[PDB]
Amino acid sequence: MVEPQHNVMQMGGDFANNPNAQQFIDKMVNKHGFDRQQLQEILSQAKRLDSVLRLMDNQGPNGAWLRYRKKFITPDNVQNGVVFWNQYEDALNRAWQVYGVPPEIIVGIIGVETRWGRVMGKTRILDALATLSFNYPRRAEYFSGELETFLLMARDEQDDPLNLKGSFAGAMGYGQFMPSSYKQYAVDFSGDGHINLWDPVDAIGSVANYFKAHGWVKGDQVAVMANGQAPGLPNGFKTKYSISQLAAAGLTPQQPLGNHQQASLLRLDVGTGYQYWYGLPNFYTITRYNHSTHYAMAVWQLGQAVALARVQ
Ligand code: NA
Repeated sequence: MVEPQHNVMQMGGDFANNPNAQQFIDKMVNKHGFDRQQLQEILSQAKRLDSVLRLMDNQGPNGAWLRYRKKFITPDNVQNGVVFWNQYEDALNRAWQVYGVPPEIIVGIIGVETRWGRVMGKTRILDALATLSFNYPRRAEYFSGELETFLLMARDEQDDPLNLKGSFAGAMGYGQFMPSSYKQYAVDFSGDGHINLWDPVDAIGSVANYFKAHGWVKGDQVAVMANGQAPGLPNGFKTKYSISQLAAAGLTPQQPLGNHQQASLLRLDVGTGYQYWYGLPNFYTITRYNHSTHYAMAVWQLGQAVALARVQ
């Protein structure tokens, strides 16, 4: 009947003679009460993916922003965005009321991440995380933490860990949440008692909670386009200047900045030249989802484009 298999101490597969995998199993057993043989059975099926390793290693004016923008802001995407917003309008409104994060932002994030559930990833999360945890020294500690959390997530949401698919880095569902984001920020927004990253309502609430947790200020401006050029100052989402310094550099805001006394200097390559912007706190909050000026601007503008297409 019950097969303890205490003597089955050597698992097979791609991670068979991997010390990192052995240490990881020990940690799960010691810290979380996992069973060594059960975990060995799961990991013996995990695959070491060369592609996952290659991709993690891989990471004017010439119209740079224009090229990035058109990857996301197209008639098909805007139209699908309108369909998603209308379909989940109650959840979006509820997220706005509870977290202070507007529908255009949530719709923009989910659109850029997975085209509203159409492209959620084809790689088994277990394979990606095991590969990065056991055969990638550079970020092994980070990924081992993600694998630990993933296995705990599967246990708690009662998922077979081998059945879940996602990105080459282990990101999941509509919002491409990493396991650590599920742990710290995902919420049961549907009200069914579970937190399902593949449930659009749970994903909407989870993205909203992630935003509020990272400082989203309800009703505050994201960024304000500037008139003028500031070629002498370094730019990017990580920069920080007083409004006074930006003025001395030749900039004026197109919309009043209210009480904001500092801003990042964003510069978008529009082909014919450069378009400068005053980046406000909420813009930086968007970059907390993906550290990129282009990403945050695409998320924001896609959401704006969808909001406008809904009005028509
Ligand atoms: Na739920």
